[PDB]
Amino acid sequence: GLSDGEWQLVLNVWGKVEADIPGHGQEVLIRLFKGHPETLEKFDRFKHLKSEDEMKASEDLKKHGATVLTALGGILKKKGHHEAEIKPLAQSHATKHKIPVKYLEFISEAIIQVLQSKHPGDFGADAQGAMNKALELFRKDMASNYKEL
Ligand code: HEM
Repeated sequence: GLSDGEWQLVLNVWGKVEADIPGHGQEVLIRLFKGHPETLEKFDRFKHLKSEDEMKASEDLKKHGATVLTALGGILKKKGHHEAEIKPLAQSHATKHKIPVKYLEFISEAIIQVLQSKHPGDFGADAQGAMNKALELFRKDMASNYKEL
């Protein structure tokens, strides 16, 4: 897992994200949808958004971006003991939204990229290493919960 020092790096960086959740969330979704168009197909909600420029202008996309990062923040703040937060998310994402684990890898990469872009000093090698481990743990535990369902 992660050391307390590593968790501390993660949560300090996350505090910077919390300053502008909608801005960060919108950019994560844009990178996801543009980088991997197959992911946009899982969202009937955003079916009319056909370009990066349209995505950037959509208040609704920004709103959902905020929802995603708020939920992720809740999980991160529980450090290594996050089963209660992961369970319902695994349930909805497996059974209703039908989200493969690969797509969780894609959104993890998008998150890292956005953090690099918005926080070039603060999000250095050590912070990036720790955040990568934290997102890997999230993915592994989502995947494990998928199997229990
Ligand atoms: C960081 C990882 C993610 C988090 C924290 C997250 C969080 C959430 C939350 C809290 C909701 C609303 C409640 C629910 O239905 O579960 C939601 C809905 C949804 N999620 Fe995710 N999600 C993540 C990744 C993904 C990915 C990668 C996809 C698809 C590629 C996806 C597809 C969807 C869809 C289609 C909905 C319903 C949206 C709507 O029609 O309003 N999720 N997600």
